[PDB]
Amino acid sequence: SGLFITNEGNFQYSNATLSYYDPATCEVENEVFYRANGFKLGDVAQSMVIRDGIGWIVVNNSHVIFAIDINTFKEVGRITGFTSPRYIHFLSDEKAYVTQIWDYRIFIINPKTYEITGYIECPDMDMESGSTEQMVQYGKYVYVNCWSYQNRILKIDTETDKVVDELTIGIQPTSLVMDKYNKMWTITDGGYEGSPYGYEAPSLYRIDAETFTVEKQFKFKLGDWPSEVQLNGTRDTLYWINNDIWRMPVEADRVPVRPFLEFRDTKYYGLTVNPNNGEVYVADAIDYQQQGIVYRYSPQGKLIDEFYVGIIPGAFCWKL
Ligand SMILES: [C-]#N
Ligand code: NA
Ligand code: NA
Ligand code: NA
Ligand code: NA
Ligand code: NA
Repeated sequence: SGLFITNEGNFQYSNATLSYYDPATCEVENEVFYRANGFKLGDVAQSMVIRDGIGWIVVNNSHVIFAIDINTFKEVGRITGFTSPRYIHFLSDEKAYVTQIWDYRIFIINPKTYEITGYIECPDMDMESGSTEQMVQYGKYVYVNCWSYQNRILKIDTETDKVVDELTIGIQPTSLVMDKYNKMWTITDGGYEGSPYGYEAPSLYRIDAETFTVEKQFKFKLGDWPSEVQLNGTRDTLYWINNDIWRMPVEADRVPVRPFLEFRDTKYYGLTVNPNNGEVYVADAIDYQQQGIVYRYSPQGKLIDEFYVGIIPGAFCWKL
């Protein structure tokens, strides 16, 4: 297999980069999109998905998704015109959703023709403070967290491409996963000091997908800035960032007393679990200025390897 690491770079500086790591050789190649194509991705490489041999790289502040050949890293296509794209979720070969910040609409695209083919309007949301983020599928429904200056999960009917329900929670749910019991997990960041929207103790929520109801809420400390719920491949061990890297069984009624990886006065910023072998990768932004590092741990928190990537490594994509 292989591991892609997206590096956000510094917002408004256009130093986003792509890295590729071979776990069998413990070798990283940096700046791989430039190496293959002789131009740069742009500003804030946010997320990446692979479908049918094609890697889709969301470049948040370059209004673009690139489609790359996952072996040569060559650009094979692109889609432009996104307000500020976040995440891409495929419904079929000919339909995906692309979420957005600073927009009240989710973009619908045809990945086969490289086209925007529609919009989903979100209720009670404007361009000024709009935000849609990560997506999980539940039968014909997609659930989407509304992050920046928002406090909702939305439920979208993917047949009609319409928002059919919403749930209000604590401010700024950051991420979204679905465990093996069809329970969604989200973790809020709690906003920031000086925010026009608010600042509070963040929470981790377990939400039933069937009924769209909160089953558990674990409240953290004011000043915490949690993020990045992730699951293992079996979808029964939840991971997240809150200073440390934390994990717990998705069946837990209590939060852990010991983290998977202790805070070290750095900036743990991205997180993935190998879906096949359980190995945990942690992307550390360090101070958000210098070259970041990824840490590869065994399922027991033994460091297998670590390697320098680009600036502000934020997201991972497995090539299996
Ligand atoms: C600001 N994340
Ligand atoms: Na950048
Ligand atoms: Na933007
Ligand atoms: Na709004
Ligand atoms: Na967003
Ligand atoms: Na906070």
